[PDB]
Amino acid sequence: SQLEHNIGLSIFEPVAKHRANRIVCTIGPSTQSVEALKNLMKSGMSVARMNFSHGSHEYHQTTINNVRAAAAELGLHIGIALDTKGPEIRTGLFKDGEVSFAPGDIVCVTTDPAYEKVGTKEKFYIDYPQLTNAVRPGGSIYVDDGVMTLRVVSKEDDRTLKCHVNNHHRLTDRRGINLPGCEVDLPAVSEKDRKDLEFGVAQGVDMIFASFIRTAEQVREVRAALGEKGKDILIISKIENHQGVQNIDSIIEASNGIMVARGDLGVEIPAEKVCVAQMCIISKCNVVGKPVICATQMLESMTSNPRPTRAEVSDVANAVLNGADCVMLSGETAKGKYPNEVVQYMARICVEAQSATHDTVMFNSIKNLQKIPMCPEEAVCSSAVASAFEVQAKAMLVLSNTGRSARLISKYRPNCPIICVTTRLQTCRQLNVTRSVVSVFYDAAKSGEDKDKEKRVKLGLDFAKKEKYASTGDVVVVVHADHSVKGYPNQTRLIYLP
Amino acid sequence: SQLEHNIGLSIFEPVAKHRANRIVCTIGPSTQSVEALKNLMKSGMSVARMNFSHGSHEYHQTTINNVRAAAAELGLHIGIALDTKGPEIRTGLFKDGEVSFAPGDIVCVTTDPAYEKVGTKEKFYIDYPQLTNAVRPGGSIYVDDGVMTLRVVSKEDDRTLKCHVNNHHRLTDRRGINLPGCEVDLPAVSEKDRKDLEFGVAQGVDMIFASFIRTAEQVREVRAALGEKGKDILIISKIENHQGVQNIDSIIEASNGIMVARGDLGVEIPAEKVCVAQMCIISKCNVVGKPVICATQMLESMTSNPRPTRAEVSDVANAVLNGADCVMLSGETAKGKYPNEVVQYMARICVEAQSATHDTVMFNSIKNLQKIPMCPEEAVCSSAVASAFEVQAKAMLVLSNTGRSARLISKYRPNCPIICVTTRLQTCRQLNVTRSVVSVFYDAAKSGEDKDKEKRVKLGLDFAKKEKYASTGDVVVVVHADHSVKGYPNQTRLIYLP
Amino acid sequence: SQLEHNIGLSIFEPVAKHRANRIVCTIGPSTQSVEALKNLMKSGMSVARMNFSHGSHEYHQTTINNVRAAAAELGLHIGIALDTKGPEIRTGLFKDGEVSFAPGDIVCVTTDPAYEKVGTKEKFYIDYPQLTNAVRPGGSIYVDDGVMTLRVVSKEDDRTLKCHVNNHHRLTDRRGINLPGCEVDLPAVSEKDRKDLEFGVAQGVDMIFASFIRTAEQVREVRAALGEKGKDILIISKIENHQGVQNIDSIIEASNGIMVARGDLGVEIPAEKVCVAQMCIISKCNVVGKPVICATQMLESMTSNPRPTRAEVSDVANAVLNGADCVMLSGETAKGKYPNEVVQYMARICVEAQSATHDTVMFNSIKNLQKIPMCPEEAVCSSAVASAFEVQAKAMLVLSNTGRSARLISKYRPNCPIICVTTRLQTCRQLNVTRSVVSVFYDAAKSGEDKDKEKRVKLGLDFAKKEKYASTGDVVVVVHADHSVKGYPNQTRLIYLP
Amino acid sequence: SQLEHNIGLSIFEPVAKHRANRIVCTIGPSTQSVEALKNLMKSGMSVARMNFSHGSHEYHQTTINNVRAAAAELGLHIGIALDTKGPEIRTGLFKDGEVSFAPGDIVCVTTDPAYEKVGTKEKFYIDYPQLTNAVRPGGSIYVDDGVMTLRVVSKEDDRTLKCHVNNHHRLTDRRGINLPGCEVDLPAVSEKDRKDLEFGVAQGVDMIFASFIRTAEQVREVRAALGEKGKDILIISKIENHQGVQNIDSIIEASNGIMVARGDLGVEIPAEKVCVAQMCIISKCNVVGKPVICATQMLESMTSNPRPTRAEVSDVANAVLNGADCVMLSGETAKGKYPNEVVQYMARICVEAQSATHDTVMFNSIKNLQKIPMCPEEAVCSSAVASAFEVQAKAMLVLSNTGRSARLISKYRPNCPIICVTTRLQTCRQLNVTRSVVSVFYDAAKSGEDKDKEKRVKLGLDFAKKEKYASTGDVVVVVHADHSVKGYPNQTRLIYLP
Ligand SMILES: O=P(O)(O)OC[C@H]1O[C@@](CO)(OP(=O)(O)O)[C@@H](O)[C@@H]1O
Ligand SMILES: O=P(O)(O)OC[C@H]1O[C@@](CO)(OP(=O)(O)O)[C@@H](O)[C@@H]1O
Ligand SMILES: [K+]
Ligand SMILES: [K+]
Ligand SMILES: [K+]
Ligand SMILES: [K+]
Ligand SMILES: [Mg+2]
Ligand SMILES: [Mg+2]
Ligand SMILES: [Mg+2]
Ligand SMILES: [Mg+2]
Repeated sequence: SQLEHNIGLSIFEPVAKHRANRIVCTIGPSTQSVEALKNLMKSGMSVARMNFSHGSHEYHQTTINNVRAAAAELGLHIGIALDTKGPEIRTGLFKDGEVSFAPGDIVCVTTDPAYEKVGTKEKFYIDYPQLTNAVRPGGSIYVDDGVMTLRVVSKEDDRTLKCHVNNHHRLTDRRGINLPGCEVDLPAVSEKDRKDLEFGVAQGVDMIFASFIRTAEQVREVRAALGEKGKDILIISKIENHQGVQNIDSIIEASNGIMVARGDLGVEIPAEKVCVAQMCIISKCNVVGKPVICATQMLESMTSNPRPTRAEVSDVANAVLNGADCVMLSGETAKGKYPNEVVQYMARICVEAQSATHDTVMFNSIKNLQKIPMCPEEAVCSSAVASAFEVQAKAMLVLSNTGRSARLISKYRPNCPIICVTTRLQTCRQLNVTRSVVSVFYDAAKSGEDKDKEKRVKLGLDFAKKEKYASTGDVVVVVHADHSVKGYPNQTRLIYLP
Repeated sequence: SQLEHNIGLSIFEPVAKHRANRIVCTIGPSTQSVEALKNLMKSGMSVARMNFSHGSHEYHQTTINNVRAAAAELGLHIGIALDTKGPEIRTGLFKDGEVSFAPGDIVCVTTDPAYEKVGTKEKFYIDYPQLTNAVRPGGSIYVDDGVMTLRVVSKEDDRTLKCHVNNHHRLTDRRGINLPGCEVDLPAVSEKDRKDLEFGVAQGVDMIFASFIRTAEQVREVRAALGEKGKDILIISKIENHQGVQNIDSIIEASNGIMVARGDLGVEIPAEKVCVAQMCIISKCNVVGKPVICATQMLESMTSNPRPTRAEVSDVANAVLNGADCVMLSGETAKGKYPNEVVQYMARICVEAQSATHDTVMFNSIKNLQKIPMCPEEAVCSSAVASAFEVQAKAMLVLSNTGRSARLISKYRPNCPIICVTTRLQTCRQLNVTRSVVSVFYDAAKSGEDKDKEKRVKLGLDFAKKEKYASTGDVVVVVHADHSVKGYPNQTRLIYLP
Repeated sequence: SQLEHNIGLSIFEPVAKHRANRIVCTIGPSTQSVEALKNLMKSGMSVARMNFSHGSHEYHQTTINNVRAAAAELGLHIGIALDTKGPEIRTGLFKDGEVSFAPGDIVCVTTDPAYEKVGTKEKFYIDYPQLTNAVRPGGSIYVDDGVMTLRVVSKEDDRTLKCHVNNHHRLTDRRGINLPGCEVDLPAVSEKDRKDLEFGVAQGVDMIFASFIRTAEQVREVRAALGEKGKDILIISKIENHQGVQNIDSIIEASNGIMVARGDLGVEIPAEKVCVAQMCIISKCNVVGKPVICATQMLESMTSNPRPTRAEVSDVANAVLNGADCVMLSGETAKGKYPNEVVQYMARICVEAQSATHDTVMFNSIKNLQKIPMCPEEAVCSSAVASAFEVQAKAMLVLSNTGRSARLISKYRPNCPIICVTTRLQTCRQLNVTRSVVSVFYDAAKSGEDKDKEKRVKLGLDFAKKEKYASTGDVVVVVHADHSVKGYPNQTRLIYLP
Repeated sequence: SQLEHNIGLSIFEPVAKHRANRIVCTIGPSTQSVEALKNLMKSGMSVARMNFSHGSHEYHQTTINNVRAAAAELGLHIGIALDTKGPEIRTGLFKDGEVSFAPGDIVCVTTDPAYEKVGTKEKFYIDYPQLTNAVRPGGSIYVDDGVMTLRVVSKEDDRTLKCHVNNHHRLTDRRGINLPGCEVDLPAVSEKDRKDLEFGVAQGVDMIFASFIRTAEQVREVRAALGEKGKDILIISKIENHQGVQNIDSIIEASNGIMVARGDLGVEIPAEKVCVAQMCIISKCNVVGKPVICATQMLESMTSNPRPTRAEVSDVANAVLNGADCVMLSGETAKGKYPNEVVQYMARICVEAQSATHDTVMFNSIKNLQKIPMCPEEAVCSSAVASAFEVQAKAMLVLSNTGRSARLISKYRPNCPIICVTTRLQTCRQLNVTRSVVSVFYDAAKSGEDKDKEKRVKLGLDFAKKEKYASTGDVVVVVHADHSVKGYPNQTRLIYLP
């Protein structure tokens, strides 16, 4: 039982030497330089997130170029993620850059763009033109991470609502607006999003973090916007409203993976329900073996402080225990004072949680929920993980070209690294969102077809030695096809390192 | 499996009506007035914590008086806890009252009291005489609640260590010292702590939260200081350093309950290991059936902000899922801007976590770790809880004078309220740290001795109906003694409410 | 696991002192005398079976009278069971008392009663008048425990079939006939059966063993034949054909209990399938808590030998491990040379199997299959058994008037005796088919109403002492109602023997 | 749970097509002819047992020759087992060649060889010199295969016990003696046994069933007698008394396999304890993965009767459910009237029991008791079986030259056939005692060394198709070494049949 496992835990034992979970960092002013990015990589960053809520294409081009230069210097494969603006709603600007409200202040909010730059305490702009269709008298408008609420007193006209301010707040330029419980009808892919996604494809990004995904059909709209040239780019659907949570099964089935986007989610639904959504979404992703990312305010106070709070450490550890492949940083790295330190903390917390995880509970719970008969490659991958447990293997090695076989091994949650030898650089980069996987690139154009697998297996066993995963005489579990079969792995071998 | 449980969770279903977990609030300038306390109680405070690290006896007397007046006004039984200052190691003073250090600075730290009042960049005093035995070259000394760290380079003589400063910091007079991982030998009760415990006994406090408990012998020393007149006051031992963690079994044995005191703990041991200590300590307390409180920075940002961060919500939910009876607020209620709202959030999060808990998993895991044969009262209590699950009882009812039988039922983690009819007001107050229990006072001097239990059972069943735990025709599981057994309950009955 | 349990088994440990399983003995020439019956009772007989396939009412009256006299002498409550003839088919008599057949012998079998007494190798009688409707050319007639088969060559006329003998056999008077795979349409209650059952009621038998039960509706026909005066007599349905096995669920629901009647069953279905039927039927009875009896050839060779074969010992042990309440003897006691010894062997084997049974596997497997919410009396009885395990109780004590509460405790398979204090002698007798139960009669007409349960509880605790189940200072789990509730037990107490 | 499994069984569903368990038949006058042996083989005999307790070398040579001629005619590989006479204690002779005893008779038993030829009612000889050390006053001596029992009253001098006769019996010359529960010290190999083992080695028998193995040292003595030329012959140790049971772990360790020799065992230990020994020994053999045979009186009544009793059917089914690889026939085939029919019944019962077995329960229970880390070949074999369950493979295929890898796969109890391609005919014959395995011989002298395994794999897959284990498009799990590893299999593959 979990209780019996817990009472045997020790703070005095050595922790795992090899970190299984992965860290996604948002790039901004703190971290955009090649130097900064190198230090982030050294600190533990596996994926660079570009937040296309802000910044021009030129700004994000700099991010892309600098990430690639930093990664090339260090010899790493680092994923690059494009996080869409999506159907965001924001206020306009304010006369002065700031305005302050007390409870009972009556304020008009207008969709009329004449007011965009000249917001005051009496009247200001919101950039959602169908506002007065979406929110009725008696309804509420959440402003600025849901910190301030307005009650809609009346509809003055088609462009204007008269509102009652519920609480003290200092409102600044371009804050987020949420309208939970309203019929908000904005596209998953705006014209702006479409241009962003075409930019991502042109520049060869590895994955999209698609904002406010509500339905499977919206996932398909993102995939269509990516086009023929973008068909291998991962779509990670961000779940950040009620309808996304409701439609989670069909969204998971359509997507390559999921982000629990807790910022918007915890304004769209009652903040205390986010914990239940998180547990449920992560476990549903684990069961089907798709990567899942926990996001938002995980180490928030380290934006200004050199150490995290006790709740923040707990939050990161528990996301890992819940079963998340990745954990994410936003403002902590984009604009924080301690971007290297926050990533180093997050990496130490991941490792402690990984080391406090029962070896085989996930393996058995996940396997017990699969339909029998399995496909042969899934019978091979699940039984390979079982054999790694039985022999206490220090590493597994899998040949994967698309990533599929590495993700299938990772699904069964081994307690050792999964070295993936792959023939595609993009697979190297995309496998950064999958727990345990460490990628090695085999250039088949340069080195030959390797039909009998020997070159790639040697490359991975040499990597295992070099990286100090294992040494001579250790057993490694090696998964790939035999000499005939094409398209999937049908074979598992146990090999002693030479 | 936990995985299978998680994938079946819904954010859409109604949550439990009756909150099982309990909230400890620290009282301070935000909360000391009778009116503030009434609001805190309405918001969900069960125990008022006085932090005797600060404030005079006169200040805390006001808290005591105000808590009792507020509780009497609302007809509630509210626990009052005295949290001791405890032992401390501090620096001496510094010339000009401040000194600034930079990384790489080499500083001698001395236990020679000649240097107590004249610390410089070169050399300063620490008031712990065993320092050069406690910490070895290569070890660390932390200064100012962990903010500056020194590495010990060498021992110069039996009173002097040469140290390497790790980071920029400015020290002022008499800053706190922690010796992480080191065996420190300081009395359990200071002369200050004695006067404070004498005050607590005289004023009739319900429990002591005893700081920095390192051994079972220290618990016994606190117990001896409380003396004959304080023999019924609970001792809740605060685990704050590696010794407390290492000696946890014997400490739990000597104590009435445990606090996981994460503030000091996460300075004494690596911050990332606090999660592991927490899980281990909570589960150990569950297994023996003693109350355990999770403390410190749970909803910290609500000191200033009207909503918590996403990490904070998850910290509270996970402390409840871990198995904690109580969660605690410190500066959030003592000095924060939103003391009622923070308690209300904490209550709503507890309820969500409770509603997400698998009914019978804790019950079974706890029961499976008990030594067989049980004592008769524990067999009775554990089988009473089993019967509550089998019939879907809406409440249980137990007669307990000392609290012991109520805690024994709570140990088995029913999913319904445990109504405890007691003949002692202090037992009502003390049972506030125990999950699920709601107390009703039976005045035996007023109503008679009730040898056949019937008056007390009637009071309990009337209370269940009035407080809307159950109505006519519902089953309640009722635990007490038969007509001849004394000293413990040997009987369980299923009764339909008339 | 069972495997892990098995490898820990020892032949060198003491066995259980108190036998839980019960033995049903068939009475005949070996055992009908008062003396013989006393020795059978001393040896371990709990139920005397009268086989109404043979013998007149006067013969069976002698059995009834002699059982009662023997039981009165020894102060025992012994059940008396009436096992119906039912829809049996038999041959007639043969010229000489015997005839011998070789394979290929052509023989006519006739329904014409003119041939009843004068059977020869050429032609003989079968007492089923619709024979030539039931079995077609190409069909098979099984004769004499299915030892000899005839292929039906042709229908000579409405009274006569011409048959081909398949194997060597010596046929004697009045052997059984089976027609598996035929539509045989005989009543569950013939006119003969009706008179037998009215005799059973008039003479106060405890239970009917109803032969060849095919459907629930047939169980209801037996209950109707028993009439107003027979409404409390147990009906134990014997499962001995294909259709009985098919309809097992509805038959179990209609009956008080089941016998796996393996003699006919293993001719009606392929003999090797009987093992599967047995396991399935016994487990289905366990799940609903109705008594189940394993019958036929369990110790067959002891009919003539003073020791059983290795297969026979195994058979008895495995019936007990399968979960059977009772095991039965037929010819072994009815007509055997060693009736006392065979019962003594059967009792020793029962005890060894009981002692090799994992304490709690049955309890947990049975409980896990029950629907929640339970009725209160079933929550009480199941949790009482759990408390007996937790305290290692040496006995349980239940007040039961109908038997229902004793059977409900026995359903959960405690490892200690269940002392049942009952107000009806017939309940004492009927509880002999329920595992673990030992009955004590409380005569309420003589001793008083005992509303507060104290007289009956004292009677049972005194019995526990006298019979050496427990002694002073041992804990007993005592189940009955509190002072108000009527109709079922709502209370469990743990009591130390005074 | 087993309970839940049982309630879902149906007698109506089709049974397994391929029988997993194996049948050992004793050869005698009923079965010795080539034609009788061919029929036995067609009926399901896998191993022919020669009982060297009777018959000359010339007699057993005929069996050997006839078994080989019959097997060659049918193209089968049939194991030949030599079952030793073993050690024995006997009485001396009696005057007039017989003496009759009655209960209460007092008889002196002596180890003084003066009395060897002149035993009387007063005094007779037993040929075991340590008798007065082995058995103590109050102990028992059994005479004539347990039929008469004496209680030892007192020791008269160092060679004489005074005994009390318990039952009527007539002794003739040199009857067997058993000393139940007593430590007996007799050589493992008699001078007779030596000549018999020499004959077995010279004639090329596949296994020895070694009688009355009491210790591991005795197994080693048998192994040493077989010598260099018999080093590949299996030793199956027969457990026949309490010493064998007590020392079972070390005996299993020294042996190739175990027989539960229930005839002698149930004379040496109480008959009712044989069930407990059987379960324990079978499970212990399963856990280490060595073959275990259940023996003696399994279908005894079929010596004379054309159908078995109900107890006999259940004994066979339960030996299979217990986990036995093999079941054995003795007098049923050696001297019975229905040798083919008894083997055919035994096969049909095995198949029913197999079909009633929960697929994966044995697999999981066995795997969970193995010490971790496993050796690589055992991880490979156990994960191969796991993959067979996950894909519902219809067969497995293993290359094994010694038999070791085939036994290792069988240890994990797949539900399908295990095709073993071997390069040794003796390995084909020896694998007949191992559940599920069907052997095919690869002639490496004829077809080549097959370093890359391809010829052997082809032979195995062609065999699967031809014997209708699997057809085109079915998955088969294939276990052997990769192209460089020698000494053991390190590789498993899932292959679709072409
Ligand atoms: O790229 P994915 O879908 O993971 O499939 C990879 C698998 O396919 C195979 C066989 O086709 O690749 P490869 O041809 O590159 O050797 C296996 O060896 C390998 O394990
Ligand atoms: O006869 P059954 O149906 O078992 O019911 C017996 C139960 O009913 C009660 C209460 O009605 O009997 P009683 O009145 O004889 O005391 C319980 O005490 C007893 O356990
Ligand atoms: K965004
Ligand atoms: K304090
Ligand atoms: K009958
Ligand atoms: K022999
Ligand atoms: Mg968002
Ligand atoms: Mg502290
Ligand atoms: Mg019958
Ligand atoms: Mg023998």
